[PDB]
Amino acid sequence: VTTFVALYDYESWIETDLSFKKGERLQIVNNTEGDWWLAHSLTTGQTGYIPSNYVAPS
Repeated sequence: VTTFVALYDYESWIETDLSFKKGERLQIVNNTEGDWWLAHSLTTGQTGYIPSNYVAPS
């Protein structure tokens, strides 16, 4: 539906976060409410929380 792209690298020490590379495609699992979103990587297949301000619709 709506695909998002990472705007910056994100590496987290919280293992339930999704870490990702600038340019990687991600998707939202729930909705766009909140500053932290449950997300899924379209490249690694992993699911985890991400900061909303690190991604944009592509």
